[PDB]
Amino acid sequence: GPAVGIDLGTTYSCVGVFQHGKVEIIANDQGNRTTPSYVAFTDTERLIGDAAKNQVAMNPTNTVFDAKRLIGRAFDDAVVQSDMKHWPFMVVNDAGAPKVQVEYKGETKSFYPEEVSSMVLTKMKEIAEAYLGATVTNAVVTVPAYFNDSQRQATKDAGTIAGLNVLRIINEPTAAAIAYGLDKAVGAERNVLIFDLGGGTFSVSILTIEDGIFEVKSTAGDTHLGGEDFDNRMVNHFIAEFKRAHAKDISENKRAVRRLATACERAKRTLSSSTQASIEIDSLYEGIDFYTSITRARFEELNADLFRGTLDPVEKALRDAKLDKSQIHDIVLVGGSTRIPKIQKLLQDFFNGKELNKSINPDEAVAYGAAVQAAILS
Ligand SMILES: Nc1ncnc2c1ncn2[C@@H]1O[C@H](COP(=O)(O)OP(=O)(O)O)[C@@H](O)[C@H]1O
Ligand SMILES: [Cl-]
Ligand SMILES: [Cl-]
Ligand SMILES: [K+]
Ligand SMILES: [K+]
Ligand SMILES: [Mg+2]
Repeated sequence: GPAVGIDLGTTYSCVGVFQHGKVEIIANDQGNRTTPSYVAFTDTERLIGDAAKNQVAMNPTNTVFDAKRLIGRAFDDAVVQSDMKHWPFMVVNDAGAPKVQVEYKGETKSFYPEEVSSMVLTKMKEIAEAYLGATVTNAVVTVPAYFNDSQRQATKDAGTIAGLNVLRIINEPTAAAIAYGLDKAVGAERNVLIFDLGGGTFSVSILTIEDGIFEVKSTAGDTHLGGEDFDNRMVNHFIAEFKRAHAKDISENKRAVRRLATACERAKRTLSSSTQASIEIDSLYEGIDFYTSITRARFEELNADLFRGTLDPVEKALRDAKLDKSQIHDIVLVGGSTRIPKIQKLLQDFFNGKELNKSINPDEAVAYGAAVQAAILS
């Protein structure tokens, strides 16, 4: 005690603690309220979180991410086989179970998805401990509503391995609803829609709540649609631009491309608050610095189809839950990408002006709710 709530995300993780009737989303050593779900291995050290993602551009082969896409799955799993082709790191088969293989201290090593995730959870545990100044043992860890028993078990084992006593594994959409106090009873059932657009995945969940009891009515989405896909649309736009100004194509320079992606990710976040953003990279390619800018309008155009497409899963979820737009009582935004003004307009317009629950940072909502539940179960 106190117990913490941890959002073990696909690309970022977040930890919160409920004290004095208030949730505190804890900042890490670098002052960030969310931490990259990354782990890197080098000749001399093991890096986790910011430290790991900061050097991803120079060490692509031994920097692991997306462990959540593998957790709880068999090697023969069709999604595992498809995802592997896209990762810069190796995934090997050990007795039918996937393991990421990397070089660490000059030796080849392999880790199960739950081991990689235990490293991320340990980082989150220490982040909470640095803030509380006390040991953290109990925690509630969240998982996507569609996770099966094996995936839930593997996520719980990741916690155990990190030295945490997992009080319970709860669904991400439910945690988000708890963050907004939507689990209080005041009569009949309420239908809540969770629009979750993160860095790597997208999901829409319709829940029915009555007497503090949740019932997942339907789920929809795209496990391969996230903010990183919006960053890629920007990267290509600028590769084309750097090519025009300098008659040089940087596409085959993996590092330059990853560094440009990072600059775009940062510009994108700025565009959610401002109408323009400046990109300034020193020595991008062959010593040439890239100093340019991009407007919100242009950013939105480069992603118009992807943004608009988020509405299909919304219609399907409603259809499968056998509900009409009008029957949705609350709409909750989760995922850092839901901070994009154009996405809020699309969703809002689709729901004919209905207001969105968005006062809690979308990329913090899951951790926020998990922290509340952790205190309750504690
Ligand atoms: N202010 C923002 N505007 C636009 N996108 C954001 C903002 N903040 C975070 N994001 C995006 O949210 C994504 C990842 O964070 P979330 O917190 O969404 O992580 P996860 O993918 O693990 O659920 C990234 O694509 C990131 O760029
Ligand atoms: Cl840290
Ligand atoms: Cl629009
Ligand atoms: K997250
Ligand atoms: K998501
Ligand atoms: Mg998420």
